[PDB]
Amino acid sequence: RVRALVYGHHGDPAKVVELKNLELAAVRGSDVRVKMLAAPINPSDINMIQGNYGLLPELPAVGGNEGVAQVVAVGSNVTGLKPGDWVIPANAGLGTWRTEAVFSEEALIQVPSDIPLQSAATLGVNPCTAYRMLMDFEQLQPGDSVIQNASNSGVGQAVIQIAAALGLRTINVVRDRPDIQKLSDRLKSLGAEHVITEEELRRPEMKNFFKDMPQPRLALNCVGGKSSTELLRQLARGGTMVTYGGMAKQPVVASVSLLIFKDLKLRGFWLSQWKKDHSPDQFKELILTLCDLIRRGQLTAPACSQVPLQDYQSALEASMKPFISSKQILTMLEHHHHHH
Amino acid sequence: RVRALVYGHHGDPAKVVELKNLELAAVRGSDVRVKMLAAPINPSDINMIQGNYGLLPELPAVGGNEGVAQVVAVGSNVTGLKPGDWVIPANAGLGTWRTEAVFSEEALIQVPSDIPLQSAATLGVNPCTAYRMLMDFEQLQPGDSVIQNASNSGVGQAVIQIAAALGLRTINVVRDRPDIQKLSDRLKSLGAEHVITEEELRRPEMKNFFKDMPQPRLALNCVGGKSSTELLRQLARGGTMVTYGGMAKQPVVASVSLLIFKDLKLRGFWLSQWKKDHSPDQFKELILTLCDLIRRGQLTAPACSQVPLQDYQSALEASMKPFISSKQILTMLEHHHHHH
Ligand SMILES: [Cl-]
Ligand SMILES: [Cl-]
Ligand SMILES: [Cl-]
Ligand SMILES: [Cl-]
Ligand SMILES: [Cl-]
Ligand SMILES: [Cl-]
Ligand SMILES: [Cl-]
Repeated sequence: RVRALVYGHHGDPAKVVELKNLELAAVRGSDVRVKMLAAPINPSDINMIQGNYGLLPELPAVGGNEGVAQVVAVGSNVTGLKPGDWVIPANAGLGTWRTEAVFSEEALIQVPSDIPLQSAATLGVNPCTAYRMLMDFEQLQPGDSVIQNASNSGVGQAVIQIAAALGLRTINVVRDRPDIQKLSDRLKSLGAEHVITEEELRRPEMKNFFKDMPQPRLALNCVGGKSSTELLRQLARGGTMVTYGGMAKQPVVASVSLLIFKDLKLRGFWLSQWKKDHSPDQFKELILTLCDLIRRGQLTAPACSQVPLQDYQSALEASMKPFISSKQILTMLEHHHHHH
Repeated sequence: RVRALVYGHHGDPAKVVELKNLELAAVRGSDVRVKMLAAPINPSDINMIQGNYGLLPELPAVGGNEGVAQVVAVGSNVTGLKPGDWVIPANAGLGTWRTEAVFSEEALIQVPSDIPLQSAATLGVNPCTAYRMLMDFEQLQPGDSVIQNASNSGVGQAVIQIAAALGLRTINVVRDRPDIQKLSDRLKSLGAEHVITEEELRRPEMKNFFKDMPQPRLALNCVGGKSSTELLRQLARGGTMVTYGGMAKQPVVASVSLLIFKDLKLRGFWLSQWKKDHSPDQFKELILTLCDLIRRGQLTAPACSQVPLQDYQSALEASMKPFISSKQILTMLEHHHHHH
């Protein structure tokens, strides 16, 4: 009776993902039966399906790496999860775009159920990525600056909020658009100090434009090409640019002068590798940290369009969009307002 | 009575460098009068004159940053240099392409005069750069591998020798040429384990071609563009590519997959900054290290064309060449064999 979004081959998700009926496994001693409640469509999910990603589950595969589920049944040896608990995947690759599944308890992390459901559904990827990038590369103190691009993305909005919660001052690059003023005010209300366009970023002058803030030692990039070079250019001598997303045909470009004379560092960050390298308990501590930020009103989930699993086609469609209408989240529960 | 190579404006060294007659300063309390013996033409010297470099001495300026000189006279307060001592600049910017000069003793580092003159003349830049890059980024142990490009360059040959002296195993990329076999044997006799072309490097297969050696954790780059990407591709997960030279129009290009999934690091190295950041004593210790490698027969100076200061025009000409005939060194002493 399980309904799932399964791809049999790599390609355009719009074309290769289909809604199939699977049957449930048996609940072994250390297994957990879950009912998925919600699961976002994230760039990494799209890349997995397209076949350009560092982790590519065996085909045919279930789409999605992130989501929150409710524990329904547990195996005879399990003492640390109970019916009713909320859980999220311990790492990528699990396949979250479905109604029900049976997972080893070690594959799951309990999340408090007092936070909003949509927050739990999106806690495990974007906020974790943001927090990790802010902590793991440069030691930042209150008053220090951070610059990033794609600032309106899931990670970008989480960086704004978490950076603000850390007392950091953000310069947030976005793409040029007609409703820039509205976007700017919105990001500022999440805590952004300044919001600038890629066009502004490219100006020679702009490097020393915001006189009343320190040069950033950390830059967060997911765009690449010339844009990534312009982000680099904004760094203080010895600073680091961390790349956490992008495209195959838009490599990161670093001028020889910036590497040599400005002693800049280029790094990557991959949350799945972090999770692989660390214990479930260490990931749980990160989750609890973020849960506290949520309860303290220091982190809130972005604007989301809830789409029933059945209408997944339109949800995929929307997340492909260059200027993404609004984040898409697949929901397996009926809400107070029906969505046809 | 001083003869010097002086540029009044930035441009093609072939065009903007001229041989002028200067007069000597007075020897103050902490000053030293030196007679230059030899000075190489290095890429950094060319970049200074072209006006694309991180350090650009005030114009009109004397060409050259490297050389060895003999101390002739010293100021009344100097107790640590004596007539007859060999000296080299403590850092870049000094102006070494001339017959005589007066320098603050703090601007100079004594070098033992038991090593060959041409070695002393070239010790301060290329071997230092090689050694520093091998030590300062990845902790390499005997048996570990290093990959580099422009392996036939001054730095490249020094890396081969110093890496060999450290018990490291080198993969040495060079440009495709008709006399590749000869070049390969030559680099192997300096200690290179393998010598491959840029063409070979670009082959997908070649990444796991040398079965009997470990993947390198360190890559040394001075080429940029696609070549730099192909060098990166050879690194072990978590490895570092250090860039120490290149051109403005050939930035380093790093694919998103390599940064993210392979967790590669890109860095720069600038010897002048190292020297600025460290004490003269720390630079002297590096020099003594390299002097020991020389006396131990573990480091030898590359093949050099000695050119009198007067014939500097042809020396500049030769060092511009894409495939540099052979390294050019300006000499201020007559040798056993006259050079018209
Ligand atoms: Cl952007
Ligand atoms: Cl602003
Ligand atoms: Cl680093
Ligand atoms: Cl993940
Ligand atoms: Cl090469
Ligand atoms: Cl070989
Ligand atoms: Cl130097």
